[PDB]
Amino acid sequence: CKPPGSKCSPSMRDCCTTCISYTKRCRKYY
Repeated sequence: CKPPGSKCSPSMRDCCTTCISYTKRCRKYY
């Protein structure tokens, strides 16, 4: 998974947390 702050794909949610569909970045922890 992609670490927080990474760039991601919105419908893949391939981040370790969540993928911000607006910013295309990986969500914070909380």
